[PDB]
Amino acid sequence: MSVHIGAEKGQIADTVLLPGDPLRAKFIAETYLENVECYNEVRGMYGFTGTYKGKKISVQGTGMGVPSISIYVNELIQSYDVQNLIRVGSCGAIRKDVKVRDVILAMTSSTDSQMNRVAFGSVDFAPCADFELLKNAYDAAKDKGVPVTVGSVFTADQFYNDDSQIEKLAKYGVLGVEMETTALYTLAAKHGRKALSILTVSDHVLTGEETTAEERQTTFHDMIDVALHSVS
Amino acid sequence: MSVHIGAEKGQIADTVLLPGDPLRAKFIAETYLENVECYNEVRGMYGFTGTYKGKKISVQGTGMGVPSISIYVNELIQSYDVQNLIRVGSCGAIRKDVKVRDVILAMTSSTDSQMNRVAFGSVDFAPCADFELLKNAYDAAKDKGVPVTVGSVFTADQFYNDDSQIEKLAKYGVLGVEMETTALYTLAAKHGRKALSILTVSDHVLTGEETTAEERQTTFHDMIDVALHSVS
Amino acid sequence: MSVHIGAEKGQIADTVLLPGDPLRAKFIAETYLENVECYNEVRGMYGFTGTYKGKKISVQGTGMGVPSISIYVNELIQSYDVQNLIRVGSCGAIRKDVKVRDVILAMTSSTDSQMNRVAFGSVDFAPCADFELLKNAYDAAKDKGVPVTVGSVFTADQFYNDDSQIEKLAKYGVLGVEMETTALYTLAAKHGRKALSILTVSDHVLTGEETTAEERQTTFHDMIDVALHSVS
Amino acid sequence: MSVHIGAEKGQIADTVLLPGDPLRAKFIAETYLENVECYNEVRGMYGFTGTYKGKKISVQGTGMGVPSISIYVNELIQSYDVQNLIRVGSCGAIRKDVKVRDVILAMTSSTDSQMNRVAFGSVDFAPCADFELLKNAYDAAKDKGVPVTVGSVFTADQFYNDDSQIEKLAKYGVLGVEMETTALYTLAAKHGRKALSILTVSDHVLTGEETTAEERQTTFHDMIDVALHSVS
Amino acid sequence: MSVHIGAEKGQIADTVLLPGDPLRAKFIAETYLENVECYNEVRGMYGFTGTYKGKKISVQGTGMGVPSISIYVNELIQSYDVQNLIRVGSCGAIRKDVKVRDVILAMTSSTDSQMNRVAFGSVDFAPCADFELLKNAYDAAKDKGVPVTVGSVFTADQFYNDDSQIEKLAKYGVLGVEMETTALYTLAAKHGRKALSILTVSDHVLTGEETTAEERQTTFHDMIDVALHSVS
Amino acid sequence: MSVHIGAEKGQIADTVLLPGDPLRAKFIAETYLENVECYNEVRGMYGFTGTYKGKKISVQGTGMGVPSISIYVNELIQSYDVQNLIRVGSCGAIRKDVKVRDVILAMTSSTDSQMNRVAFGSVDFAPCADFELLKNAYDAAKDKGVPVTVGSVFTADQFYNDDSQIEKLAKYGVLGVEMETTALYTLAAKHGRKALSILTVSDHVLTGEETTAEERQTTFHDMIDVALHSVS
Ligand SMILES: Nc1nc(Cl)c2ncn([C@@H]3O[C@H](CO)[C@@H](O)[C@H]3O)c2n1
Ligand SMILES: Nc1nc(Cl)c2ncn([C@@H]3O[C@H](CO)[C@@H](O)[C@H]3O)c2n1
Ligand SMILES: Nc1nc(Cl)c2ncn([C@@H]3O[C@H](CO)[C@@H](O)[C@H]3O)c2n1
Ligand SMILES: Nc1nc(Cl)c2ncn([C@@H]3O[C@H](CO)[C@@H](O)[C@H]3O)c2n1
Ligand SMILES: Nc1nc(Cl)c2ncn([C@@H]3O[C@H](CO)[C@@H](O)[C@H]3O)c2n1
Ligand SMILES: Nc1nc(Cl)c2ncn([C@@H]3O[C@H](CO)[C@@H](O)[C@H]3O)c2n1
Ligand SMILES: [Cl-]
Ligand SMILES: [Cl-]
Ligand SMILES: [Cl-]
Ligand SMILES: [Cl-]
Ligand SMILES: [Cl-]
Ligand SMILES: [Cl-]
Repeated sequence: MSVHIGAEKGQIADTVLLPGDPLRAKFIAETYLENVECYNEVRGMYGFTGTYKGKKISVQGTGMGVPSISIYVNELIQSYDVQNLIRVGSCGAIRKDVKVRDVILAMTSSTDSQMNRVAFGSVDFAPCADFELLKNAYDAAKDKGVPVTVGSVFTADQFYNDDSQIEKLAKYGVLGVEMETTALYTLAAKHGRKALSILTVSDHVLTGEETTAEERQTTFHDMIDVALHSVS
Repeated sequence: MSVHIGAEKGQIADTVLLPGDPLRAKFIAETYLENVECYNEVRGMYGFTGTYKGKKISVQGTGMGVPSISIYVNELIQSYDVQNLIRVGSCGAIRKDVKVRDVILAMTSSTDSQMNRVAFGSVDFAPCADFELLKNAYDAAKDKGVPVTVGSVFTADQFYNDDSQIEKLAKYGVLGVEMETTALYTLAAKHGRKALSILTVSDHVLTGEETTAEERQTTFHDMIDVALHSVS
Repeated sequence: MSVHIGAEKGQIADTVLLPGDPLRAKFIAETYLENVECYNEVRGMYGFTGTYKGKKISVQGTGMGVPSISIYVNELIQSYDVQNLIRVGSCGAIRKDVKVRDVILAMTSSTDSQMNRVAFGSVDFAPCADFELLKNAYDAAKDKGVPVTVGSVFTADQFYNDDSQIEKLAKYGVLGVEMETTALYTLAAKHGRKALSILTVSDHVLTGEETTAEERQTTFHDMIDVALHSVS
Repeated sequence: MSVHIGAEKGQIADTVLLPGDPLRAKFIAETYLENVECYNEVRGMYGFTGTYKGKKISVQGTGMGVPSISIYVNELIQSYDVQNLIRVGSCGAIRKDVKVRDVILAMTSSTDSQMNRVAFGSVDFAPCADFELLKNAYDAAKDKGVPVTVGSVFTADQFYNDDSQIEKLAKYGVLGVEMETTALYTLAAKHGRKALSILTVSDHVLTGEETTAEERQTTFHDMIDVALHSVS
Repeated sequence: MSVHIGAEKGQIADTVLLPGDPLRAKFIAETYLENVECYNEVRGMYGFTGTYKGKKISVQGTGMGVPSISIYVNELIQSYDVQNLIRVGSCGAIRKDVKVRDVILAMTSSTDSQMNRVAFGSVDFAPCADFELLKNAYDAAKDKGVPVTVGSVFTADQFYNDDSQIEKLAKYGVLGVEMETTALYTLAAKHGRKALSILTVSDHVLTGEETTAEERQTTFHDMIDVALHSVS
Repeated sequence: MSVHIGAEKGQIADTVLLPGDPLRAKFIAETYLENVECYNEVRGMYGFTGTYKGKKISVQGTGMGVPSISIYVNELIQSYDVQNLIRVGSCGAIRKDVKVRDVILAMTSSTDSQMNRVAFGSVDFAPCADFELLKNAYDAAKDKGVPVTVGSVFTADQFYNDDSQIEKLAKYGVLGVEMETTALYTLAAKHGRKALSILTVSDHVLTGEETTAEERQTTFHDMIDVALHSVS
């Protein structure tokens, strides 16, 4: 019904989790939700709806980069009237004080995408998490004792950047680099919806060290748990 | 000892409240604090130290605009090793859903100042409140039932702007316009300190309606109360 | 072996066709090539190698937008030493003189992506097709009588753009809008490889008219045919 | 009557001297003028009117930085119909050929403020002194033998600038750095008024040497003398 | 009849060759064309019409830099309805693989001129050669065995550039630097005309070596020959 | 000896007048100077040396636009050690208060050229006339009663500008539009030389009215007279 999502009216829940990898969308749905339906296979960018403790929850792959997620966020909001949009992904830590097991909640994101300069010109637009979701996610992490850090991230257009400024960004307190948050937070606010990015650490970019498969399995699972207690 | 602040080592507290108007600095000190000393009269930009429930607290006028507050924030951090910097001021609401009695906590701020473009060039740097202070301020407002809203603001260089984009900013969910937050949050993060702006409503810019003297007296006083419970 | 592509040394051919949709990668491989192997399933972003008239040819999904294709182009070049990179996709025509059955060969592309401003600053970098591939593709279209048009396209970051300048772009002779070419041509030239985008018409953006399923099936097939005669 | 200035119709003279420090406004009024009245105490940003050789002259503190002076200049022009606006302040010399006792007359100023980029976009707007005032000020300096230099200055947003380009500016002949002139000259020309900045040397920025208290007392006094003979 | 060209209706041919130097315009006309008339002497910027193998052909000096050629291109198009515009000039090679005897055909050009940023703002506009002329010129070079290279060039505003980025441009595959192509290709496309730049090598900029008088005489003559077989 | 000027050491005087049109260079030399020699015919961009009241004076065509004059100014300064550079040209008046017979002295110029953004990035560089020459030229106009106006001009890259902002420029007090001053003043200051542009009115751009041949003959002649009394 919308150009990129093959779902009919009603198949998509009010609350959508937004991994980048459509195979993580599948994984998440199969593993966390009951009564799972796949409402979309267009471009292999899987989307699913199921229930979690009796409440409908969709999970939708976004792809990588601002332009890709923008497509999905726009259609979810405009065509399916989605209300709560929660990115669940990873980022490369760019400070030593950001630990491999920390679950990051982005208040805001910096970017080298031109998307906001296209709309505002000489204004630096700072995108903003919905506080209600942020606080809930934070409270849920605390209540369970999941280590959680709250700050900003950098939304990059180039995974491989020869002109990378992450070193300067780190000195300004920025926590990590990823490629979607700016778009999510900007598009959700523009349409009066609620958005939050929750992120795990894929690696430390300035030391090059990977997080281990085990560490990744655990922070991933913590991230999903926190996500599922962020609405209300 | 520092170019713009006539204080000696030790006169300035770890925690500084940052009104714009140096006469509000005076007012605040005289009204809220015990054992008040004025440590600075340079340029009439008054700064004071006193105690509040047994703890030293300074209050320092910043002046108006990014360049003015930047001067004071930099010297407080670099010369006096100040740790917690809390702007207490007002802003013009730019949305109807922001009410005349709301106390605003800025997660972040947009800007038309070039300060961050000078440092980063093709990066939109999004400044970030320290979450710890934000959360405390929020908790203190809640515990007392002070109405509080948490979102972003716009830091403007021009009070009188013929090319004002506040209308587009409002559609993106931005709450109000003021002239200091971007600088405060950027400079504090750059040096590893903690910053928060707490703001009341001076008026609704897109309707032109002033907030009354009574409304102003009350939200002002609420703002100070919340500020004094934001550290720890 | 490379972060985003699960292939081992040698599985990927010298020449790679680059659809956006990984399901079109599959379709193309199954339909056009003999002895097909799938060398990648990471993120569902399928990549395949097979033969066409005795020569190895890979087909690799890129995803949507500059940041997504940049990832794949960079890894194909740097990790697998790929030599010829040919985008095969569609674009929305933005001029009436660009006909629904035309196969477009992009000499160059305009963009609102910041990727090149990040590297060059005050330079407008104009990306360039490899002429050798362009000419071959052109010759192959001509020899068969496939209608073909040679000009520029616009690489957009935002599919849904409220600040879209396509109308001005059309007056300057630009043929259509898509979301990958700038990245492909910039990254290939930077590493001394050969790149070409060949595009069909998904619709006319300024009239809103879709191209029919039949038209799409035919120009698609023409596009693949032209692609398979572009190397040498 | 105007938001930032507590004066009634008529209290403010046609000609206003514009120090940054409101305590220098006081000093100047008390020391140079007869029959002095203070028409403004709002924010401690003192403004005064008195007479000098029988003619009314006001002196008004501007604060520091483009945003602060812009507020005062705009209200003086729009609310009080002020005609002649003369900045009297200091600047840090950035060339050795600019001597500690030179009184600078700014023909124009460069800037890293975005104020003009906000209004003009891709135009570098060069602000311009009113020549009539400049020439008078120059003639008065010459007639008395006050050493005077006529050139450009740099209006900076950041007193403490990690990305300071003053070294390149100095090679282009720029004389010194301050924080108000661009705003003064731009706002005055926009409304058909006459503006001039007259500046003394606070220090040499690229050698770090302060000007002595004695030197400062003398060039200050010369600056005021020249200012008082610039109208007509 | 047009501000800068003293020609009457009809004196200027459909096809105009565009050297920079008006003395090369003369040279070309006298040497290559029969029945030569000079239709313009305004500013010494000579323009001529003659015939070549029975067809009228004009040759018009453009001067140096985007602003100068823009004047001539605009008047030729708007006042004299010129259809085919072919720059014939030189450029400084910026890569070793571009040989002193190569005749360059510019598909496109990069630039540090602001002309396109003035019109498009946050869009990098990539100007495009008319393919029909390019292909003809290419075919004519091939048929005769004239060595020919097809790629991009850089249109510079500053012959003497202290901030020259040609080194980065060379790594991205850019062939050489000149000062007109961007304007020619942008203005011709904007008005639906056909444009091509054909260029010889004046020198290698990154090695400093001049091309010899003999080399220059030969590539020049090859360039004219190719130009005269580019229409149709 | 320099790439664009065919003169030998010593042929060029300390003081050079800089018309745009090389035929006006000729005219000026033949009409105003004794013992005239032509030292340059390269590109028809004539340059001449003669004497005026016993002092050597050169006159050198610059061509049109920042890139063209930049070439000539750079070579005159670097190769021939020229000290005083005086543009003598015209501009289109953009305000009614600028009269057809006024001789304009540019203190400074705005621009849409990127030349200064290329060197300074986020700085608006304001070019500055040499005051000594300006004052002399002014004094000479006054002593003779030649009407003279002193302010700023706009240096445009595009004579035919669809995105012309001259209307906004006029409201900010800018006097007229031309195409060279920014380059002259920037390049002269960068090398420690003295520069001035003196300009007559070619027309009123916002009313379209031409200045008559008679008016042009007279202001032209006044301009030359003022130029010849600007050194010392
Ligand atoms: N630039 C970047 N860098 C690092 Cl170290 C990342 N770790 C995870 N991501 C996320 O993974 C994808 C890129 O592999 C993007 O969706 C991005 O949001 C990362 N993106
Ligand atoms: N632009 C602007 N607009 C409105 Cl409606 C304001 N209300 C309060 N402020 C604060 O008041 C001062 C300006 O009067 C600035 O410090 C600013 O931060 C405001 N600033
Ligand atoms: N902006 C945009 N617009 C139109 Cl009308 C398109 N038609 C096809 N594409 C391609 O399709 C994807 C978006 O659906 C992108 O990969 C893009 O390159 C288009 N992209
Ligand atoms: N950046 C800067 N630098 C130096 Cl070395 C200065 N000397 C005086 N000022 C003026 O003093 C104030 C800053 O202390 C500003 O009003 C500014 O205009 C200076 N501003
Ligand atoms: N920047 C530049 N550099 C080099 Cl090495 C050149 N060789 C020839 N030209 C052409 O020659 C003139 C400059 O001499 C310009 O028209 C330009 O297009 C060159 N322009
Ligand atoms: N844009 C522009 N406009 C007007 Cl109304 C002009 N009148 C004279 N000139 C000068 O004349 C030449 C353009 O004809 C340029 O050298 C320019 O400096 C003008 N340039
Ligand atoms: Cl992710
Ligand atoms: Cl305030
Ligand atoms: Cl596609
Ligand atoms: Cl000052
Ligand atoms: Cl040339
Ligand atoms: Cl001229």
